[PDB]
Amino acid sequence: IETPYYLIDKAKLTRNMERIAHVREKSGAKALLALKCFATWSVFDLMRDYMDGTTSSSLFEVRLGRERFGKETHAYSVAYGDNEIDEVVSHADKIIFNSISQLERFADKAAGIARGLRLNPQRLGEWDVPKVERVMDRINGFMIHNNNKDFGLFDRMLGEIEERFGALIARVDWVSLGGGIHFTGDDYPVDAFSARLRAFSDRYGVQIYLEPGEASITKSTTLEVTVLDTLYNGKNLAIVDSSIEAHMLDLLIYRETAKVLPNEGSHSYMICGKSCLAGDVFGEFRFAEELKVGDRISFQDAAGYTMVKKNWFNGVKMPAIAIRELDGSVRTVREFTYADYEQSLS
Amino acid sequence: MIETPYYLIDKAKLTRNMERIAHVREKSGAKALLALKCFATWSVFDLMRDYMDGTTSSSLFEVRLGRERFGKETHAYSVAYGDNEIDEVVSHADKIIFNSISQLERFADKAAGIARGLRLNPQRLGEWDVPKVERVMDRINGFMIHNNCENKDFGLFDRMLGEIEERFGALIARVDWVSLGGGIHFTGDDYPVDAFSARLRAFSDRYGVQIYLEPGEASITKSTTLEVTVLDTLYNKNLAIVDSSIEAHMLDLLIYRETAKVLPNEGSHSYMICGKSCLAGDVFGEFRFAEELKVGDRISFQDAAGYTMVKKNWFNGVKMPAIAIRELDGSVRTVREFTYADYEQSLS
Repeated sequence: IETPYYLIDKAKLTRNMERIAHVREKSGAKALLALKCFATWSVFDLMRDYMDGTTSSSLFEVRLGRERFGKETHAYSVAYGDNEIDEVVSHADKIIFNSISQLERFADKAAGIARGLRLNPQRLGEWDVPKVERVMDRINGFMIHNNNKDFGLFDRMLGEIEERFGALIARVDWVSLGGGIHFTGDDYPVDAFSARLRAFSDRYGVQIYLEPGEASITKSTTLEVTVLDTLYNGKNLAIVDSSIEAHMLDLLIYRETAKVLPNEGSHSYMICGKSCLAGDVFGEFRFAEELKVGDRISFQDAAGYTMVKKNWFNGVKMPAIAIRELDGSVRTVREFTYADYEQSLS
Repeated sequence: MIETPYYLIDKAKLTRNMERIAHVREKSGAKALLALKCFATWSVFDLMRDYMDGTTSSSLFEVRLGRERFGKETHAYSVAYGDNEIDEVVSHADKIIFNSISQLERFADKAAGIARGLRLNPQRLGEWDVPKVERVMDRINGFMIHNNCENKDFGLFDRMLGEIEERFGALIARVDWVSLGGGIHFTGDDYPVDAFSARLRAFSDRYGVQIYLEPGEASITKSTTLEVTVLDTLYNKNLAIVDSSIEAHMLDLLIYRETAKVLPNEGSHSYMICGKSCLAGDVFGEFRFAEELKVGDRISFQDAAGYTMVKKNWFNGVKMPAIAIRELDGSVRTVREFTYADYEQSLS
């Protein structure tokens, strides 16, 4: 009810889930939710019916995956600590190491569960075939990541990978290929994409893992804000009860804008957060009627990489997490209060 | 005992800052308020209280935090007040400041019981047009002006204060308090603290106003470190991974694309030190070390108190750093440890 709040629509999430289900059946591949992108666990009950588990990159994520999602739990991390590696292992079905040194340091601890290594086919992952051959005895699979704007690109990226590591991929029995692939987008060639995954899986005799983050949750969630103030300094301005630094940090980090629908009308306003930063700007949009204090605005496609990195910048009110249920009913899962804010600080 | 990462607030170094602040307050008669947007680690407010005059805030939660845990004078500011909040803001604040005439006109009635101020823009933040201001002088009492930024030079501050008199001098004389904001690094070693106090005196004397300073960074400068461990070593440059992330823990470094600080930054092993994140740009900096870095080695990022703790997050689910204090003793007291349940509870 009270702005700001993230709103996840179960129906829109459903549509994506049904699209993942088809890809899984058509492709033979398994789809794991990338928790680094989306970890709002109160909707896992829905998502788990359609996916194969989760993929994580920290202790907290692998634990959340095991306790709230279940099914297959993969564990990755750029680097594990000695202090945490046992608990990571206890939660994971598979563990993937970023490097050989890491592999060598922890493989003994990860006895009992399938172990993997990340390969780099161009930072992260090994590249040196001859070097990797020496540890083949210790691992079961690979994570190979390189993201896909179109499908043509993916196909090429996949080829580039055979040429690099085909010989190695042949001697193992699973591979995960990461995310970046928009195979839940309306006009994506799902059939050809699946065919291609079967070709790779038959050739090498491996189980393919997909790690959709964005594709799991595109166009399912909105950020609902209220207009607090309106003004003219070169352009029509509107300030809303939100801040891109606190609530949509990727906009700021990557100097991107938000989405509003429809983006039509005669009045364009540039939309800003409740703070005084140069950058604090959702973007510039069009509306049919003039903006007034009290008006409601929805930023679209706000589920990925946002709630997972919201913060208390300036002590601005943190947006509640809410769900629209399949029947149209809207319920609040989580309100953040003064207490939350105070406890984050000491 | 304590594991990395953690932010370590050095009690003795923080106090050094606090004493230089007091000295200014004493010499100048100006008052100093901690800017909560920079630093709001309230477990050390008891230490800062006796050297400062209050807090300034830019949100409901900040004004409440300053009133409830800091005490003394609380100032409220916002770019845009919410109607469902204003009344609560007013009840915590001693002074309230509005960004624009319209905000003031809008909220005048609700703020009637306390001193009201208006932000002035010397250069969408503050009013610049004297005539429009003048029409609303029967409703305020004070001005806020915050131009300085990383201002580490007294000469430059001196000129900025000069251009302030020329644009608004006539109006300033007529009110009874002014806040000169923050961004002024008067707690730096070698700053002409007494010249600066004397310049504060003269402005306050000429205009018959009480001066407020809003030091954020200057309260907390060089007081705090972020302690980390190396977890893996790699040869791509030489690379070392630490148990932290600039995105989650020192987000200003990512936002502004700056690098962290190490001591001494010397020796002939040059390392890129990177965070535990997946992200490409999760890099603290290229540093010099005297000896080859090994898994287990401890690294301290310097000057990590400002704009760090207030904006930390759970990106990647990486472990959030504990909050700790180095006491006089030299012992480390753990104030707050973030656990799985904090992470889980932030997501649903």
